[PDB]
Amino acid sequence: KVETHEFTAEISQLMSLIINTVYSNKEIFLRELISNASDALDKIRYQALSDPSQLESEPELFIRIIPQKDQKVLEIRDSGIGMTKADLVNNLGTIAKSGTKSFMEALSAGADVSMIGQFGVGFYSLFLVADHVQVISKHNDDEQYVWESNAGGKFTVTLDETNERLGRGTMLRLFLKEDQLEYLEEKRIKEVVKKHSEFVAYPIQLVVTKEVE
Ligand SMILES: CCNC(=O)c1cc2c(-c3cc(OCCN4CCCC4)c(Cl)cc3Cl)nc(N)nc2s1
Repeated sequence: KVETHEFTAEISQLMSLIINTVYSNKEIFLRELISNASDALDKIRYQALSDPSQLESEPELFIRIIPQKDQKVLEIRDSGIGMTKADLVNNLGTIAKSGTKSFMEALSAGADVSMIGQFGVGFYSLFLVADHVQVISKHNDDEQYVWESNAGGKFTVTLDETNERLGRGTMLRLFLKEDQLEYLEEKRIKEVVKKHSEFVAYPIQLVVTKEVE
């Protein structure tokens, strides 16, 4: 059951700008997504202070990076508060019009792409390294859904009947560009995490697949 929706024009504009920029420090995308994951974890932790039962859907609080070399996909999963179906339509491709507009003005004046997070739209930095993204999300008291975009003007939201269950949280599935496959490598991922994400309150877990020999 696939619903199609249109991006707020300014958000479409930003995605095209980012997916085409030739910027040289693309590794900062990972800091931005980890930062979004930390913030989502802050929110479920806030609710859990009043109501500890909110954690029961996924009791471990974590950020997990899962390279899928077979698929040329990098996944970033958290057990944060997550997003309902309405959130996915709204937060993504509607809200943040204001931040996208200001960021684009700053870019024209010379701003570093790396200050995207200061306008609240660092999520879209993923298009530095990916040409296609799926956002899978599960909020307490709603079903699991998949939001999907290819940096054009349309996105879809679907009940998720094909991915592992998240329990609670969000998983971004980045379909990496052919020149950015370095971010599937354990050594590269560790470098970037250690450089740019030292002060994160939650464990950052790296899933690595090794042959037994
Ligand atoms: C509905 C309550 N939960 C949320 O809004 C969440 C938003 C996210 C996000 C997120 C945040 C995002 O925005 C960051 C916050 N800014 C948005 C507007 C100003 C602040 C964007 Cl544009 C996209 C996404 Cl997928 N990422 C992740 N990993 N988890 C959550 S949970």
